[PDB]
Amino acid sequence: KKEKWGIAHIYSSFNNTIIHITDITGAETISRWSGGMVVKADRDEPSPYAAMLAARRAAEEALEKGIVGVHIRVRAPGGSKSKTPGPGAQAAIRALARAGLKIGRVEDVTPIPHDGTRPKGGRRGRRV
RNA sequence: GCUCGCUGGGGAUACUGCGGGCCUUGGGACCGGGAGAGGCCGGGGGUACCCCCGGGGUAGGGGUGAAAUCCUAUAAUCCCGGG
Repeated sequence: KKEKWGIAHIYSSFNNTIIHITDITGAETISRWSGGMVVKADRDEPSPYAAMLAARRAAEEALEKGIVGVHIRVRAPGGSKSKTPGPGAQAAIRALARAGLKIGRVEDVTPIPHDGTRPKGGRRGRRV
């Protein structure tokens, strides 16, 4: 068939967003970009704007490297942490769409525990 | 009348006590088909989390209302193959 398809792993949280493009197997990295080096203040890294910028940069790198199609994999921290993706997940996906990348299957691979470890914060939780 | 009562006799047998007899309603015993995170012992699993090694890859990661401490160039966050 001769089409180079990859996988875009999106790590979305309430503090930062990471976009990482890799080959079909996932063992070879193509482009890794996040909001930390795109924005300046720590409060704007998880912003959808920073998500769009980082996803766009990763898309340009992948296109120059010779990637046309990609399968999305959204991921929240999961485990004992939050189970909900951050604001910069759909923004990153649509930025990848805008940059000129074909999008195949879209899935959430957040690690869900089957009554695993104890979450942080104590029994009373955070009281701010 | 009071000394809250004691004592010698006679009568009663509904009730209570005592002795005997006859029952099953309360409660126990037993059989039948089922229900349940009731308890103990043994054997096989679920992802998740943490660590270690081998590859990919650069400069960030984390965290907050905002920051900082902290981890990171001895190759971090993140992805993959394994223990």
